[PDB]
Amino acid sequence: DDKAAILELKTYLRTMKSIAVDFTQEDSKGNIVQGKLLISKPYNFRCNYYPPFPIIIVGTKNFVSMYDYDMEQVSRIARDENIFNFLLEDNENFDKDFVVESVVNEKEFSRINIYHKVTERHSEITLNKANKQIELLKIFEDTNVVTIKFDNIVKVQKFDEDLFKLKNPEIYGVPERLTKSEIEKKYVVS
Ligand SMILES: [Cl-]
Ligand SMILES: [Cl-]
Repeated sequence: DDKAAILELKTYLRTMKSIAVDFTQEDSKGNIVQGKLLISKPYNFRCNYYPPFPIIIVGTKNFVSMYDYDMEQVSRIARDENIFNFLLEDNENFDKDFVVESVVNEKEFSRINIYHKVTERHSEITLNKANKQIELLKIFEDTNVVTIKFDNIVKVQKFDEDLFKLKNPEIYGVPERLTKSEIEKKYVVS
């Protein structure tokens, strides 16, 4: 078995603890959106879609929530409806949580098909072997495929803590809306 794929995949999970990613997201429903994804393992992440895509997703150890500016709505995201679940996975937990369905290797790219043992959600991961980075992530939700393209990955040395907070808008008001430049102003690169 091409077990090296898990090794490479595991390596990424161990070394990408604190990153910011410029990404493009495409779906079967026609949406195309760009955004900034901040990951601060063990549990914290912020998916900051750029305008006009009115959604911010903030995940912490206690909660994973979504805010829709257009709907003025706060929601909670089930692990089965979290497309960023693999990126938070600890390597030690990989074998407990995922099973590799298949591996395909072409030139510098390696495509790994995996499935979550609990949520049974299938996903496809593209690995760039030259720089050992994830380039494409595909999530299969019944009749919809969500594709996340990793346009740029940078390591972060310190995050503004409030980037991983989503305060009750009913009490503390609407969360700050951040553009690409605005969000880059609130964390320090390595
Ligand atoms: Cl998953
Ligand atoms: Cl979405």
